[PDB]
Amino acid sequence: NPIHDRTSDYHKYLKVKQGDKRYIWYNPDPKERDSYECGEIVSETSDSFTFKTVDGQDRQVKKDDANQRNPIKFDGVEDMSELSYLNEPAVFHNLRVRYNQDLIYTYSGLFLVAVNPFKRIPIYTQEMVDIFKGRRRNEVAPHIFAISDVAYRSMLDDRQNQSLLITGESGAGKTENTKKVIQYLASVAGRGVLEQQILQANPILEAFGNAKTTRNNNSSRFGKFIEIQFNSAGFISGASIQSYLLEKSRVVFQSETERNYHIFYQLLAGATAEEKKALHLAGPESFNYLNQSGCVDIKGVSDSEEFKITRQAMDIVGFSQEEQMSIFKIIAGILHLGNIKFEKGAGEGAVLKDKTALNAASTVFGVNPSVLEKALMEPRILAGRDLVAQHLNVEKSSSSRDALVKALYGRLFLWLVKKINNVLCQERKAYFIGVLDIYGFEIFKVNSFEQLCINYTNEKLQQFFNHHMFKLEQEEYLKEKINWTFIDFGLDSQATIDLIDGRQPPGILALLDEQSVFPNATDNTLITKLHSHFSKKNAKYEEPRFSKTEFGVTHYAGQVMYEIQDWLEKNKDPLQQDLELCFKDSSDNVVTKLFNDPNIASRAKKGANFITVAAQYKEQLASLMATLETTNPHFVRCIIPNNKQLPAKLEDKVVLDQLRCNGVLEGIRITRKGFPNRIIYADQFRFGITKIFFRAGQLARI
Ligand SMILES: Nc1ncnc2c1ncn2[C@@H]1O[C@H](COP(=O)(O)OP(=O)(O)O)[C@@H](O)[C@H]1O
Ligand code: BEF
Ligand SMILES: [Mg+2]
Repeated sequence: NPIHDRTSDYHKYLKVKQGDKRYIWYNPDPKERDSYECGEIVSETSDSFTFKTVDGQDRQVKKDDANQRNPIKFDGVEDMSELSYLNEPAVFHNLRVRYNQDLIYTYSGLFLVAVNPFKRIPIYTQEMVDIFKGRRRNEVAPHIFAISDVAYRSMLDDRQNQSLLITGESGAGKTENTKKVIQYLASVAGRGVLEQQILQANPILEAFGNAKTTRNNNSSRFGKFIEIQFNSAGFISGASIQSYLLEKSRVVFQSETERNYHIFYQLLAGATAEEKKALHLAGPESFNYLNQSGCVDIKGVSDSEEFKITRQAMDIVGFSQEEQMSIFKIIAGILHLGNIKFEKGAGEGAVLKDKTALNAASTVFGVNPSVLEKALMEPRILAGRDLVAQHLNVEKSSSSRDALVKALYGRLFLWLVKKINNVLCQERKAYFIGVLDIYGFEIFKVNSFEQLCINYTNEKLQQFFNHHMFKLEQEEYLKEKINWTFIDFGLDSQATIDLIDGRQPPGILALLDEQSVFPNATDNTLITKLHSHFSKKNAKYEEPRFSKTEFGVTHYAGQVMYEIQDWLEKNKDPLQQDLELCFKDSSDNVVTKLFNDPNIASRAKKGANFITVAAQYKEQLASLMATLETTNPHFVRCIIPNNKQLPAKLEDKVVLDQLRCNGVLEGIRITRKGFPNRIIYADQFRFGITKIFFRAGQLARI
């Protein structure tokens, strides 16, 4: 048995190795508050300590300001709830002592904390999977597999659906830990053909949905909620996937050093000679949508080998050979569309001198090139009562072409997800475990509409955590008749949530919708309206001193400033009707579905027109939260060690910044209020029915 055998790989890679006066943490330099050393207390007054620094000098500190150091026997503890002192340096210290020993997982009350190693650690083999089967949390070391098993056993024992919510910043480890949860469940609860199809769905969605960014070589540019479905006996019976917030803008623009979606590079590197001539392909350097960032490859990645893996995955899930060729025709067609060069004609209207790129796109898509040309440059628009062809200039022709491209890619992604769900999903499941892998709360140099949607999502998810914690504590105090009072910290989030999504008074999204669905609005009328409603009037909003295009929201994790440019266009997401008509006539069996199937081609109906993008997202998030409220949740907080993608480099400011805003420091302290330590009679106070409660510090003195 590996857990009692001290020679096992389990002991080597997952445990602190087992063999056969007063101190504080202080800053040598007060201008670097996250850099600490150890000092020894040598005397005291009623309100201060005097201690010796590392170089042997005397310094004084107030007793209320002092960060006391825990007894050294606690350095490396598996759950930080055991520590006497929970100040900032003490919590960071325990996480660092563990990281120094390649121990990346640590508990902190309800949280599993996971620090990215940026190297391979051999703790995810089938042999490691087998160790965690049926073990309680306090019976085995911290691990993503441990919380997965606890969720599975709770499903079987309590007959209740479960969820695992995995969060953190870009590059922190959300997607890798999600993959390990699915791996674990497929093993412990699997047979099989179905199980392989669930696992093989992942490379398909990562090829079309992930890309290299400055923060992560395999960054997710969408969110996902994966439901693993089980029969009443506890075996896997199906799965379903929901997708959120795909970054369609990446198809047409990438910042310096980043890439487009992986699939474009996979097709160009991996296609055969026959496929290349049939699709009119060349290298990535010959396509505008791939030749502007200065990066066409990723270190350690072979795009041709990845193309094989993508095609094998498509075969296993069950896409036909004709379906696969049509998918690649759409990817090729998008590249050709990006090479169309609009130029100024005799007047202000655009012309197309060379027809090569237009004809190549038209051939692969199966559309009429003369019809497509007129739809791009001379679309018929309703002006008053007249339907009239309007000759667009170079800027507007190019923007319309970009709109076509983004619509083709977004609709293709939806179709891929729907086809996967057709294979995997069941009408009759008994129970489920859901895993959420979505963008974390983050602040960038520019935050726009998509980032507001992300940070709004995380505001609701943090409220959900705080309300859960409140209910657990309330249950235990009222089950012991201990008549002590405390507040639900979930209530503290409601002001920010209402500022964003409220109806009356109207919030930010409601005002955006009002400006979008009637005429005469601009980005200036929009920002002006937001300030009119909220500046010096809502305590969670700020109008800037100088900027005319930005506004501030006070979130749980701090203030974020957002910009307004293009929000009206983003909320409507327009595409010319003559372009819709052109592609509705396609001879291709997949393209025809992207334009003729209303479940893919259109958002939902609202009034005499359609719902906006913001209203669609509010509804999508509300549906997700309703599902989560029916489950028993589990929480994983992923932490990135530095901003250089390097191992063995745990940077004090990078990590402490995350701990101050990811809820770890605030949460572990909240459970010290009142009476944290409880123990049955057999094993400063208020008497209960079966246990002895005790305020902070009392049990440690005993
Ligand atoms: N537990 C881990 N072991 C080894 N490498 C990891 C681990 N977790 C994260 N990675 C490394 O970090 C990268 C980014 O992780 P990822 O899960 O894609 O981040 P997120 O989904 O939070 O943006 C991975 O591609 C991998 O190189
Ligand atoms: F880049 Be990760 F997927 F947030
Ligand atoms: Mg990810």
